[PDB]
Amino acid sequence: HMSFFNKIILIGRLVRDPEERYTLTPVTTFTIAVDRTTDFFRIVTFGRLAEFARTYLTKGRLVLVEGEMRMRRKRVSPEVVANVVRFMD
Amino acid sequence: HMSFFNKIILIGRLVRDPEERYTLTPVTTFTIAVDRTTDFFRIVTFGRLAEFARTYLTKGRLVLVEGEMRMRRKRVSPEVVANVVRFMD
Repeated sequence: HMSFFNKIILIGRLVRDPEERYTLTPVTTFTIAVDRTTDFFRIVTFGRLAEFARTYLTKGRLVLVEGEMRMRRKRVSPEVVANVVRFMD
Repeated sequence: HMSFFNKIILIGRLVRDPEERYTLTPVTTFTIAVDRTTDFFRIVTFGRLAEFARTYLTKGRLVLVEGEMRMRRKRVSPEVVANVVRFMD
């Protein structure tokens, strides 16, 4: 329950290699190019998905990303907290 | 065809009344509160949907928004170009 919903699904290329970035643990970020001019999206992954991201994802590679569109303030910064990342190619 | 994909689906309240804003024609914008802290999203509508938006949408009202997440630069500004807006309440 809640009464709200936030879902984003993107398919794009990785335009550069993922950054592994362990918190407190594992966080991997990468930005994908989702062309329509292009839209660029910062993707964030956590835990095993962060782990999967860093040890398998590389630039150019085409991925599906499923997650939430975070509008994080305070100066509003848009990131996708991914719950799913699959290779497409 | 293309090889890319960009889909966003949000359900949130309108936190203020829509702005009708005719181009060249009809464009209506509004921002929804999609709480998880909240994420705020600028929604853009065009044509009959802009028309529908302005003449039917008001603050507080809970809507589904389906569309695309635009990352428009150049200083990157996130808007949802909606293809669908339904009342939920």
